[PDB]
Amino acid sequence: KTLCKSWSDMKKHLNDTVSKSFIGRFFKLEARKTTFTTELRAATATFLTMAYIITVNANILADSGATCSINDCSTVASSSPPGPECVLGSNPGYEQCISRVKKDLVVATSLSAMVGSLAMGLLANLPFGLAPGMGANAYIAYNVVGFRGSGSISYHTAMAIVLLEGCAFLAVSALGLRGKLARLIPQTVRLACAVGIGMFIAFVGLQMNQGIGLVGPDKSTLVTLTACAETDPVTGACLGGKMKSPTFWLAVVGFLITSFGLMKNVKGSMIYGIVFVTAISWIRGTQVTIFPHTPLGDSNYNYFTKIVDFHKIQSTLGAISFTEFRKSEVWVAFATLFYVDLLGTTGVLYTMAEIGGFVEDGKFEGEYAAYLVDAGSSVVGSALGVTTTATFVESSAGLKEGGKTGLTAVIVGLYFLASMFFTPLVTNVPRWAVGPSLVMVGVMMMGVVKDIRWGETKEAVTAFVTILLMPLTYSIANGIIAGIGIYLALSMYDVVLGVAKWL
Amino acid sequence: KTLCKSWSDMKKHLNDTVSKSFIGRFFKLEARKTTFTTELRAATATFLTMAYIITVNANILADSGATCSINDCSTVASSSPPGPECVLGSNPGYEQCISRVKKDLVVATSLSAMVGSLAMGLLANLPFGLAPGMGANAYIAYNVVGFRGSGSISYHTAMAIVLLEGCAFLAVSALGLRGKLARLIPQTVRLACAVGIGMFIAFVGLQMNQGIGLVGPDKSTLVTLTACAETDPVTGACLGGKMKSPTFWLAVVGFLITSFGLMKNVKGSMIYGIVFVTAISWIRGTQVTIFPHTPLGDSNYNYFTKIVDFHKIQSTLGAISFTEFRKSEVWVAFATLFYVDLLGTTGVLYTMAEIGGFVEDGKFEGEYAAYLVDAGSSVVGSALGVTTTATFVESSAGLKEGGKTGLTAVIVGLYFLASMFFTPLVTNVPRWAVGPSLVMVGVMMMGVVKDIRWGETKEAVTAFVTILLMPLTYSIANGIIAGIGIYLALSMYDVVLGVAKWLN
Repeated sequence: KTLCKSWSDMKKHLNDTVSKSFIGRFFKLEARKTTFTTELRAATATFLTMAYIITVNANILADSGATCSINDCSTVASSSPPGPECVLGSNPGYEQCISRVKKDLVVATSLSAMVGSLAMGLLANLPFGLAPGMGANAYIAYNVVGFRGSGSISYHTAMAIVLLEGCAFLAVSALGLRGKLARLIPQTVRLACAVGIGMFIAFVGLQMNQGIGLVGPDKSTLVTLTACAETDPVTGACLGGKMKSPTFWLAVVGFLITSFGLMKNVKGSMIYGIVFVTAISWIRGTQVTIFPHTPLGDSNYNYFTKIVDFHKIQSTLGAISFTEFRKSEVWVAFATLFYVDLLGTTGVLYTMAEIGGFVEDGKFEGEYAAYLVDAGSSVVGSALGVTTTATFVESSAGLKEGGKTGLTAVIVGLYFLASMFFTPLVTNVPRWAVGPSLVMVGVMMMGVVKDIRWGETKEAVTAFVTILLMPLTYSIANGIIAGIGIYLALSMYDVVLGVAKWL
Repeated sequence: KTLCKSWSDMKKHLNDTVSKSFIGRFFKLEARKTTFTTELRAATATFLTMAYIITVNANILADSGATCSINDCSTVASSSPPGPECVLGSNPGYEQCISRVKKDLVVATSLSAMVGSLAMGLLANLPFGLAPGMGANAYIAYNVVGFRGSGSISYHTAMAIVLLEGCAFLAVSALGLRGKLARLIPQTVRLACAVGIGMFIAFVGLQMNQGIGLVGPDKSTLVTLTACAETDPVTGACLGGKMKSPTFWLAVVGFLITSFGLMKNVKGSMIYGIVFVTAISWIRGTQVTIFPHTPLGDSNYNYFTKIVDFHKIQSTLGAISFTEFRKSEVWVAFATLFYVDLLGTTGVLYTMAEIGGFVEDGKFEGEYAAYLVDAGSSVVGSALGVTTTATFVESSAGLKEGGKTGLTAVIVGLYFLASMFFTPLVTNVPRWAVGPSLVMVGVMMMGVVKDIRWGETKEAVTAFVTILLMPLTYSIANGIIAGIGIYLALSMYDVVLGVAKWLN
C-alpha cells in the first residue's frame, strides 16, 4: 500500500487538466469519450507495429538500384558493365553506394510518414497511420526497373511516374467520386481485402531476400524449405545443410518472446523481439553477426561508433526527368498502376471507418478532406524518394484499446521524428530481425475472418479466391480484380432481370 | 391417362412387398419409419455428390510413375536413356506407361470403392458411401512419391506404408482406445489443419503441370502470374504473352458454371463443371483439345471409339517391398498419414450422427462397426493401387432426404459398379478440367474457419502458422509439425513451474 495510490496521484491530475483546455475542445476530448491516458495506450502500441517500413522499404528500393549507375559502379578496372549493370556485389563504388542509399531511403521513409500522419490528423481528427505502403514497391522496382537495373525503364523516370501519379489522384480527391465509389465496392470483397493484406505481408517475411529465409526456389514445385547454412551469395540455391542455419534459430526465439509477451498483456512487446535479436547480432565474433571482417562491414563500425547523427539528405531528393516519357512503353506502365492504385488502396481506408464505428449513416465525419492528405503526401514523398502512400491497414491495433478521436496520428508522427535522430540504430538491423514482425502483423489480421457471412455461397466463393490469389501471385492488384470479376459474373442474372424490368 | 394414379398404385405395393419380405426384416424397414420409394432419391442424391472423385483421383494419382521406371523407356541415338530425361516427359515409352496407368487406376478406384461402400451397406446400417478419400491423396502424391519420380522414395514403399498403417489403425479401435488417444490434440490444431489442407489442395490446382497454369516461376520472386499461351515445348515454362491462354478461359467458364449451379440448391452440380469442359475438349479441330495429330493422339483416339470395355488390372498390383524401411524419412510419412486419418473419420462421423435422429446420449447404434470397416477399407484398397479411404462430408445429401437404412449404401455401391464399365470414356478427361474441381474443394473445406477463438492470442499464432506454412512449403507434414512445435513451447514454460510447485 505504498506505491499503489502514490503512483495514481499524477494520473488523475493529468487527464483532467488536459481535457478542459483549448486542445481539449479542438480535438474534442469531452464527447466521444476517450481520454489522454488511453490515447497514449492506443498510439504507442500502434507505432511499434509499423516499425518494419523503416527497414523493408529501403531494403526493397536499394535492390532496384536507385542511383550510382555504371558511372559509379564501374570505377576500378572495367568500363563495360559487369553483366547487367554491376550485378555482382564485389564491386567497389557499389559497396558504399548501397550503404548510402540505405541511409538516404531510411531518412526519406522517416520524414515522409512524419507529415503523412500529422497533416491528416490535424485536419479532421482522424486516428489512422498513413505511410508509404507495400502495394507499390513489389511492382515499381521489380517489374519496371528490375533487379539492379534489369529493365528498360530508368529509375529517374520511375520517380517521375510515381510523382505524376499522386498529382492525378489529387484531382479525383477534389472531385469526391473516389469516396462515393467506396460505397459501391462489394461488402465481401472489402472484408477480404484486409485478410489478403495480412497473408501477403506474412509471406514476404519468409524469404532470403528480406525475411527469415524459409521458402526457396525449386525445379518442379517452385517452393521448398531451404533454410540451410551453406547458401548461394546471390540467390536462395542451397549448397547443402537442410535447416542447420542459425539465422532461423535466432529469429525463432525472438518470435517466441514476442508471442509470450502478448500473452500476458505487456504494454509493448513488439520491440522486445526486435531488441533481443539486434543486441545479439550486434556482438562481434559470432557467426550470426551483421559485422563481418570484410571492408564492407568494417566501414559500418566506423560509422556505428557514432550513435546520433542528423544526416542531411544528399542524393535522392528529386531525380525527376521527363526524358523517357516521349515513347509508349512508359504510359503502359503508368496506366497499369493508375486504375490499380485507387482500386487497391481506397477499400482499406474506408474499411477502418466501419471498424471504429465512425459511420453513422453510411458516411463518416470528415470524409471529403480525409482523402486530400492521402493524395497530397504521395506527391511530396515521390519527389523526396519514396513511392506512394498507400494508407496502411494497421491502425486496427490502435482502434482496439480506445483510439477514437484525433491527435493519435500526430503523436505517432512525433515518434516518427524521434526515430530519425537515431539513424545509426535503424540502418544497422539485420534482415532476419524485422522478419517476425511481418508474420506478427499477419496473424494479428486474422480477426476480420469471423465477420464474413460464410453461410451462403455467393459471398463465400469470392472471399476464398481473393484470399488465395494475392499471396500466391505476389501481387496486390490481382486479388481485388479477381474478386470483382468473380462476383460480377455470379450476379449476372440479377442485373439482367433488374434491367429487364427497366423497360 | 391412368398412369397418374398408377404411380401411387405401384408405389404402394412395391413398398409392402419389400417391407413384408425377409429383406425388409434384414434392414428393418418397418423400424425407423422408412420405405423403399425414398431410397432412389436417397441414393442418387448422394451419388451425384460423390460422383466428382471418380476422375480427379485418376488425374492426381496418375502423375507418379507408379509401375514403370527408368528401365523401359524408348531407345535414342545414345546407348541408354539417362535418369532425368525419361521422367521429364517427351518420350514414347514413358507416355505409354502413363496411358496404361491412367487406364488402370480408374478401374482400381471404383473397385476399392465397391469394397468400401458395400461393407458400409451390409455391416453398419449407416447410409453413406466410401471411396478413397480426398485430402490424403495430395500428401502421398506430392510429398511422399513426388511428381514423376521426384522426392526420395518410390511408389512401392508408398503402398507399403498403407499396410502397416492399417494393421495399427485396426488395433486402436479393437481395444477401444481410439477416442482416448484422439484427445491428445487441442481443438485448434485440427481446425487449422483442415483449412490448411483445403488451402494446399487448392494451390496445387493452379500450376502448369496439374492445374490451369496461372502461377509460374521467377528469378527474383518465387511465384508470379504467367498464364502464357506459348508454353515451353518440353518442360513447363513461359515464353511470352500473358492472360490469353485459350485453355485458361475454358476452366474459368467451367468454374463459373459450377459456382452458379451451387446456387438454387441443385443436389449434384459440380460434375457439370467437369462434363461441360470435357465435352468441349473432346471434339477435334481447335487447339484446346486433348486429341492432337501427334501419334499419341491417334493411339488415344482409337480408344474413345469404343464406349465400354472391361479393362483388367495388369500392372498396378500390390508392389509391397520393405527394402526401404530401414531409414528415417518413411516413418515420418507413416506417422503423418496415420495422424490425418484419425481426425478425419472421428471428426466427421459424429457430425453426421447429429443429423437425421441417429444421435443419442453418446455411442449410438452404428458406433463400433463403422470404424473397423473404414479402417479395413484402407488395407483392402491398398494393394489395389489407391490411397486410404475416408467418409465424405457431402454424404449428408441423401441423409437430409430421410435416408436412415443400410440399403442406401449397397445401392450406392451398385452405381459405382457401373463406373468400371465406362472406363474408356473417363480416361480422356483433360488436365485443365480437374482445375476448377480441385480449387472448389478449398471453398467447401474452409467454411469451418469461423470457430477458432481468435480473441485469445496464444492459439491464434499457432492456427495462423499452421494455416500459412503448409501451402507455402508444398507439404502437409511440415505444417502440423511446425504448429505442434510452436503450441507446445507457449505453455510448458508456464505450466511446468506450476506443476512443480504443486508437487512440492
